[PDB]
Amino acid sequence: KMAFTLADRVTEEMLADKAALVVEVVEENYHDAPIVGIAVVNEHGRFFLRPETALADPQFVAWLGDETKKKSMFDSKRAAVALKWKGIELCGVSFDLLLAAYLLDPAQGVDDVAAAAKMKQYEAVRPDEAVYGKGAKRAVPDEPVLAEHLVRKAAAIWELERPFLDELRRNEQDRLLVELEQPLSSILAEMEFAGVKVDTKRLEQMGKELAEQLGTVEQRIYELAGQEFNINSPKQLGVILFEKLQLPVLKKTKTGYSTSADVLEKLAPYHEIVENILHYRQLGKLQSTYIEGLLKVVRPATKKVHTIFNQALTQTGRLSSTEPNLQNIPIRLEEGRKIRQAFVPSESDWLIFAADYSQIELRVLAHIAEDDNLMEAFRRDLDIHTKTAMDIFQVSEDEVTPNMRRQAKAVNFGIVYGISDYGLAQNLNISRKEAAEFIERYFESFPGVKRYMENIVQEAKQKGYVTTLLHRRRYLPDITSRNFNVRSFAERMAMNTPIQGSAADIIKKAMIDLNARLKEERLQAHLLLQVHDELILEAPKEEMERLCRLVPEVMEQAVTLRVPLKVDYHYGSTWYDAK
DNA sequence: GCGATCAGCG
DNA sequence: ACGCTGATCGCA
Ligand SMILES: [Ca+2]
Repeated sequence: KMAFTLADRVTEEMLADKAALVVEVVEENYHDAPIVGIAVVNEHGRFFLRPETALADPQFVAWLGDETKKKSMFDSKRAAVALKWKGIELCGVSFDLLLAAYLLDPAQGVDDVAAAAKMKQYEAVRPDEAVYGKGAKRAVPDEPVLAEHLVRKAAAIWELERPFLDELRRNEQDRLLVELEQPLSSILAEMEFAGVKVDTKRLEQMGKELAEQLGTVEQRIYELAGQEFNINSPKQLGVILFEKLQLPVLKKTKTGYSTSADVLEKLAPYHEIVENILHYRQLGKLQSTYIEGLLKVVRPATKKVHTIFNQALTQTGRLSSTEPNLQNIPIRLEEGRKIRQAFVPSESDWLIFAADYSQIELRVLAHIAEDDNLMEAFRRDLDIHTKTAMDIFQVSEDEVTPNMRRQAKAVNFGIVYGISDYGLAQNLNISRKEAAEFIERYFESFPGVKRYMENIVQEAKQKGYVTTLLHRRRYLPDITSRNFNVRSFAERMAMNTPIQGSAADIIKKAMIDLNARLKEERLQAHLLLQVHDELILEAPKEEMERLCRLVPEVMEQAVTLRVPLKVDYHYGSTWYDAK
């Protein structure tokens, strides 16, 4: 129904200096995945190319790698990475419809061309799920059906660039697309393709030791419970705790008794078994998610894991990381932290370098709220998390453990993002009356933060959305909801999203500036991971001293705020040691 | 497939 | 009854 040329060879009119390009990778994880078909739409017509002909054609490969031949695409990182796995470089992507839709409205959840096109009343393209099917039925359709689908997707991109750019421009987001998110997409593609090397010998030894400890603890649990059961069965775990042993019920779920860690910790005075259950779960989590789960996704020939950073998923502008998630590798308990010993440089005599913004969202908050006291604190480079731990636990600076400071961190963020006296009292195991007074004291020291929390909710009501420093946007329809509980969740989103989102904007700019600086200095150092406000690199040991000066400076100077930004950084033989 | 749970970032 | 996530697991 849509006209196109099913081409048998590449012709010069397919190699124009502006085109919509589709390089179709159907598998969810695009690492080392098949490219099933290619479509090109430009001024001269519409073309479908089989990958075996197009990607072996030297002129088509050259066109893909020529940055002066501009391509408009949807999810260009998926294409870039799949092409890297084919030994082909993609350059010249000047418009990514996925990132444009994400910026316009992240709540749309746009995950294919059809969903983006619907934002602009364009419906002459099918959803990918209607074409490929779902689950066990998923399959590449017959070539004529595939070709028309890929051509229709390219035609949609070709038509949709201008109205998406026009709305981006009206939102003050066109530079956010072109100078931040699209350059970041190329950097993430390099990081994902580079991967992180894993010490599978050490990981597997840890797993064998874990399984022994797990059985020991499992037996002591059966013995403390007087009987055996399925320690992961709620119905059975609930029976043991809250019926057999008759422990108090502090919380319910929609489905029954709650056994979350906060509940178990409050029951520790009543019975030894709850601490064993906690230890059992923590070891099991390491075993299932971080030993077995990681070994599953290691590529055996290179011993590398290749995450996918989802750049158009979170509602605040953060990235997320999937299969494996390398943004939640354990660190806080020593037993879990040892997992990071398995993350190693990819070459001999290279090292891992990790750099982290200090108290990033409080510094962003001080800038946006213009709170005199919070700005003065960071101008003094005070550690507000430590200062809050001193006050909470009534200790001196010297006595603050990493654990008190971790807890004080949740108090600081809890309060500025709208925690109630009830929530605070439950977190600190303190009186509700004390919790409320401490919150009141907190806002006496930082009245500008209070004013900002009030103003930003009003602004979200008037405008219908909130923005970040670099003009990311999040619509909050529920902020005028008549339902108190629904309105309240929206109000805490108005409080949090501009801060968490501006911190996401800053580190993204930092990554672009860092990559350019590393290229300027002709260093071999390169990014491996981003963990929200931390950057993890690897480099030859001979570059470490230059990186100690280069990286903190690039990160500190990415933006200029009313308070300084501050970067902590370490390096070492494994990720474990980069602290 | 979903809810609880828990690993991380703030 | 602070916010943003992803993986595993049992299923009340
Ligand atoms: Ca930090």
